[PDB]
Amino acid sequence: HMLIQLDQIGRMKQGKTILKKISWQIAKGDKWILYGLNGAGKTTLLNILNAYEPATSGTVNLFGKMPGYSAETVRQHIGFVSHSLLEKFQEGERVIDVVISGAIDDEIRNEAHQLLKLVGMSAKAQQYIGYLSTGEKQRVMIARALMGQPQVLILDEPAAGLDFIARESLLSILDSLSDSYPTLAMIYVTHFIEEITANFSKILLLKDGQSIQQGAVEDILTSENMSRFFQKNVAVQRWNNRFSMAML
Amino acid sequence: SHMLIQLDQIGRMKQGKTILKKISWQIAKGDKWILYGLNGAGKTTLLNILNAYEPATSGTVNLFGKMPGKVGYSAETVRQHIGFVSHSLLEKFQEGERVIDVVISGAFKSIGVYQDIDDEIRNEAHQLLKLVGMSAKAQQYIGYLSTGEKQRVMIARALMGQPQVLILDEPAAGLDFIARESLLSILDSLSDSYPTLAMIYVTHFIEEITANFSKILLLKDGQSIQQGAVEDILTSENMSRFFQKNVAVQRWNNRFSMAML
Repeated sequence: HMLIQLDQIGRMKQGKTILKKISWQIAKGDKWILYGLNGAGKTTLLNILNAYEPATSGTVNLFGKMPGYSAETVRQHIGFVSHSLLEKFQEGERVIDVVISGAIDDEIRNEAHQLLKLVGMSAKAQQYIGYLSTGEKQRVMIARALMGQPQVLILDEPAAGLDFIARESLLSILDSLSDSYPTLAMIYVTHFIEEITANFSKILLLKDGQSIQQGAVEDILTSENMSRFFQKNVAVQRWNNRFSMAML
Repeated sequence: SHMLIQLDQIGRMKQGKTILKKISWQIAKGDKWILYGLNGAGKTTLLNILNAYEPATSGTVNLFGKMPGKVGYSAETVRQHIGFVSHSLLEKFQEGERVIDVVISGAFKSIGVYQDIDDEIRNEAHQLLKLVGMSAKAQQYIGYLSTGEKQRVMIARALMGQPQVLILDEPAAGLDFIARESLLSILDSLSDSYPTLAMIYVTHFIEEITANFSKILLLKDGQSIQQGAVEDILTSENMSRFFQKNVAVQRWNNRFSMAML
């Protein structure tokens, strides 16, 4: 059931502490929010999970593999959606081909077509990715990420730049994917609790490279807890199965 | 005049296509406006008309008592009345420029380049830095600043020469919760400090609308769908009709929340 286990891991660079005493367990079916301000160390933590950067201390177990092993193998278990990857594609590539590249035969092409249906992008399968909105491109990237049959889908601020309609479209797709793939784990990295859907039930609060709280979203996301987290008076409400947060 | 900008049924067409259609909009001293719409709604094109970067193709435009192309009309003169904060503006500044010097350059729009920067002008820049919470970093290279801090410096710069309108083009883009709230708190402070200053806050998130912003224009596909009091317009029923999708809106702790249903 366990996919990723970090036990009291640390990350240092040039004498500076980047991450400190992080313990994190990600199991099949888990839907996690990774939350923190800009500068909190979220990206460094993702670099550890994706095996781009090593922990300097603690123990890292990625899908049964520990350093001391190959990063390439670890990454075959992970579907990673980030802004850097959206830019590796060129205007003139067809959507279907961009998805295919996430894996060529009739079954691989069929797998790409089914995933496009799941992300609501079937009508634009033959289109040049150049013609798509940012929202549409992010959904294509999600289908591409799922092609390599991963055990964890990691979304690094996937709703950045999206308006309300585009954001909710993407969020609804994640709810759909979770229905089709119950055992798929997801990590959704964000600065805005307004993006947290009922599907995402677990949260890790990251501040200055440290895990402050982790557990159930419903227990952790409170005015009291977020006020402590920020050291500023904030109000949190759950209303219509979504969260809002007001600075007071 | 208390009347700053008057657009009467303006249109904008480009290469045979309708970009903006039938926009009427009156901005008066002290007005604090939200300009709200999805990506692609035409918000930037509308800002271009207000800033005299692009002309209207129909209707009438009155920008600070000047109409194209009557006596005294000049795009440059229109812009002297406007403080404009936008992403394109920020990164024309280089990392090695001092914060104080960057704010000082806001004056040159209204005074030209010959006039000596005196104690009165430096006084003005330093006072504006205080207002935006950036005094401590006056002597710092703008390159060492956070995105949120950079935005605050741009606001200070925009307010040099006492514009009549402050226009903020999606100023919270890329900011985390604390940086966003710091920016919004500054705008609230500026509104109390300068109650006659009109402001236009362009956004696609209702969560960014503070209590001091009391008026809103809803833009969809180049058209003004509704405009009026935020309390009246930001409701579940109105926003559901705007999107053609079932949404719920609430005002809670002097801020708005909106949930997809």
